[PDB]
Amino acid sequence: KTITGVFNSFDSLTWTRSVEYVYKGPETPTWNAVLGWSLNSTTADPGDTFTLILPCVFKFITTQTSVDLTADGVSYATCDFNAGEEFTTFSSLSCTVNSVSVSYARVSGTVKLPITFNVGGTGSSVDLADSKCFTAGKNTVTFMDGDTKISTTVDFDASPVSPSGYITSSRIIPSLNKLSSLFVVPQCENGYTSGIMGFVASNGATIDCSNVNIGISKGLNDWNFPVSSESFSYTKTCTSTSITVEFQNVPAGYRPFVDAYISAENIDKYTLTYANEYTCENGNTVVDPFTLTWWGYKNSEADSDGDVIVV
Repeated sequence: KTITGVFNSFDSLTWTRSVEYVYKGPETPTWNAVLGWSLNSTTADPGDTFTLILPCVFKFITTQTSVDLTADGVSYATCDFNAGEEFTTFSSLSCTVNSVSVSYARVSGTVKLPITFNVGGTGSSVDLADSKCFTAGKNTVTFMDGDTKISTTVDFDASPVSPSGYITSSRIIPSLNKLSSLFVVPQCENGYTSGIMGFVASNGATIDCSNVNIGISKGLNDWNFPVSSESFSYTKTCTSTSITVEFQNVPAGYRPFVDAYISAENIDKYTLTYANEYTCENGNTVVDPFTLTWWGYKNSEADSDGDVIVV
């Protein structure tokens, strides 16, 4: 049977500052959620299942496929990771109660979950919906186990990047071994007469034209991500090495953007060249191309006990 209410508290949510990562953004690795759980052997049997819901969580930052609910060296349950990614706005754990060698009436413990939150990234239905998940500063993060809501407070820093200029972002989608990559045109106060937005991939990256989004968004969220996407006047061309969108007559209040999936020979190293041309309405054409090299810190099934890599 499926049981609910196993997870019963949200104990802490804290961000781990590393060398690669600078500020406590919601999408920045790594957030650690400590959750409380309790099992009662009169209402839970070995093989029964239960799930934890993580609204607004893109993925788990781990090489493991599962995490156990353990206390004092005993594994009471095994919980498989199911990242939301671009498929659902939430991630989850699907858990199974384990048989144990002790007999308990009631047992309780905690589990630590390494996560990043989803506050936008692409024009997909998933990312647009999660773009409204949080605002800058203090938030309440709520997870659910059936009808049980468990929550805690956290403080999320806004992006340090100004929203006025061009915006770029890329994010690994672990289950696909792809990245999404986003470009938002610099802001024009009075709409745009015209523009060319997009990027050309090199250094072993190619563009996946079957997963692109082109839209105008009514402004950007606290992390510079599209919050809406409407159609508008543009033509596009997508090839294995470039996506190029030429647009016309976009109204004031809106930001054109373009995003695509990227297949990289090395998911941790690739280079994009961005065309970045735009002519604000009443104004003259700006041509400001630039190049970025994107660096990643994803690990291949590391883990962590008995698997090691030959040189």
